[PDB]
Amino acid sequence: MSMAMSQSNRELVVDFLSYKLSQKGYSWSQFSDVEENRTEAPEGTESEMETPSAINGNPSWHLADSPAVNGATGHSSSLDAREVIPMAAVKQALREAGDEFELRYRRAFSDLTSQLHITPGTAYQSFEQVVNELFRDGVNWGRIVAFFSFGGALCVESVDKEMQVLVSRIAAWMATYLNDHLEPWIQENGGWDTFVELYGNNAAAESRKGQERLEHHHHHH
Repeated sequence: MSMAMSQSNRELVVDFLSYKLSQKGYSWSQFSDVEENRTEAPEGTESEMETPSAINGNPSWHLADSPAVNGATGHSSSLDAREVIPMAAVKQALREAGDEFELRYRRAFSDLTSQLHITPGTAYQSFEQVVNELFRDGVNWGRIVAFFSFGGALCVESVDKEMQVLVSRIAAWMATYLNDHLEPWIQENGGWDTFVELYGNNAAAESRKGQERLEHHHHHH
């Protein structure tokens, strides 16, 4: 029992909005939607300490003689985990999947965005309705990839002109809909791994092709 998927639904909704914003040049870090890490960066945690410059009664003693592990090495080096696999193949998988969605179809994203109109005021209300129709078929794999390019493009629709006041809210909507709706079906129908094997393609750049031509069927037969 060691599952959780903490940076698999949120980190993903933000990796798609940032990747798209890159095509335009904007950056996701430019906004952040947070408070400079920590509570709100109150200038009093690191790079300042709370000691004047001497205060006897503390000549850097703190023991300084631990048994290597535990005390020094432990808690800051021991414990081998590597942070497991947070996604990686899943991220690049959505990247190439976006190119396979902006070639045919045409409609679909134009209708969803038509029933929403992202702007100063909108929220997860209307976005939850249209998105509902998207997964109303049963959370299909093609419905998840299309849902990434739908909320993604909509995000750049506001940040494209320096209007991230609503782009952050867009990432929050896809986050609750990807962990409380697309997650249960993503595991009940295989898992983010199998889906990566479906569309998430590393970069074979071959696909049973890319080799001159060989012989469609012999010219002389």
